[PDB]
Amino acid sequence: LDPVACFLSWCRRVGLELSPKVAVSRQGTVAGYGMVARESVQAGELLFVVPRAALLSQHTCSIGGLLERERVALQSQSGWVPLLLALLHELQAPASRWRPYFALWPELGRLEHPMFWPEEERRCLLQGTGVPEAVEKDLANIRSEYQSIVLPFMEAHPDLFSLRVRSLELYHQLVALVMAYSFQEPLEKEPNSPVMVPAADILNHLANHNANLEYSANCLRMVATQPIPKGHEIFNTYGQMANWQLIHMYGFVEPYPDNTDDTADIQMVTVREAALQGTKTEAERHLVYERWDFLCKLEMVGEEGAFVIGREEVLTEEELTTTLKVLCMPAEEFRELKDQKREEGSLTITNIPKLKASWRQLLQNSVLLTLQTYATDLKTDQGLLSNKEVYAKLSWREQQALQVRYGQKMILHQLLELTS
Ligand SMILES: C[S@@+](CC[C@H](N)C(=O)[O-])C[C@H]1O[C@@H](n2cnc3c(N)ncnc32)[C@H](O)[C@@H]1O
Repeated sequence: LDPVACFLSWCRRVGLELSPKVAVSRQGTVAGYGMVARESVQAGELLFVVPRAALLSQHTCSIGGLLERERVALQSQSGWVPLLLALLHELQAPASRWRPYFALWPELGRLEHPMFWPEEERRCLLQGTGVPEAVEKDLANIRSEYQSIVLPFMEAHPDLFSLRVRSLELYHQLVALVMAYSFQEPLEKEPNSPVMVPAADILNHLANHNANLEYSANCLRMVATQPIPKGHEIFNTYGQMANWQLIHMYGFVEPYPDNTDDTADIQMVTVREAALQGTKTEAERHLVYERWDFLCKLEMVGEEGAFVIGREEVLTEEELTTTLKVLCMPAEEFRELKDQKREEGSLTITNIPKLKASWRQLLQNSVLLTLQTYATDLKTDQGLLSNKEVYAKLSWREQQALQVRYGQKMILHQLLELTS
């Protein structure tokens, strides 16, 4: 209302140009602020432009010099500490150049990320989805960074970081904010740090989106990808995001069947386990491990990775195909490979039942094992979803979690049907 007008004046001040066809709004959006079409917009049409000088990053912030100098000491797994420090500084700086931009940020105490749920609820509602494991990894990293890197830096520079921002609670919130708002510019292999992009981060997300961002030398442009009728919300794409990633990083899910990009994971070692099951002799077991190490050699599998299965097609396509091939090939043929190019081809809803029986059997057994990692079967979740009055009675978190589990189990059951 007031903050929106103030933000738009700031836009004018920093050269951020919005098309007259778009409006920043809180009415009729899927969530909080969003952008709507004042007038019908056509595909290819420029929606807005953001000068690179208006981005908020470790480089444009007022302590960019100090941060760059100390880059080595600020390294971490995420690579997000300098941006986080940039944010913590600007937030406590009396004359921050981005104040009107911050004014549109969500209430930091009300973020919906599962990292903010009680651990029991998280573990209970999201078992098997990959979220609980990702979150505990996040919390571990956050913890080490804070005590060994961030807090000491802030304390080494009292003038640049006031007391009110030396807060673990705040640090957690800002990590979540970066996860859900920041943009990472593609390279061209030292990946670009994430940056905050004003205006662009007003747009909500859909798998079926109608806008996307383009990078240029001097600016970022948000452009329409489909026509957008008058009064309709303008949706960016945050990526090809499965529900488990949306809930983890953004604190929301798309209800079924909306998320055409949804996926399920089969752990790579679970396929190995399935292969071992069918073995009888300890000598058969080791040929399996032999096959496995050859696949690790080829960098097609790894002890900690997962194959990724989409609704219509496998995403980790060559990895899975190459694994199935190598695991099911005659012992003889495998000798000639360990001595003397990877496997091509797609794996889709239509292709999979035409694969060799042995590949299908291996895939089938790995899927059964994956489905066993969840607390309940598909039928239970399908029951909660089919009856809308029962669904409506679940808490918000339970609804979100059910959508993650359901999306994943449906994909896995589809694959179960396809592999007979
Ligand atoms: C880049 S911000 C988008 C602007 C945001 N609506 C706001 O008011 O600040 C990303 C956040 O918006 C929300 N969001 C984006 N798309 C959504 C969707 N399709 N459904 C529900 N929430 C969504 C989530 O809270 C997510 O963390």
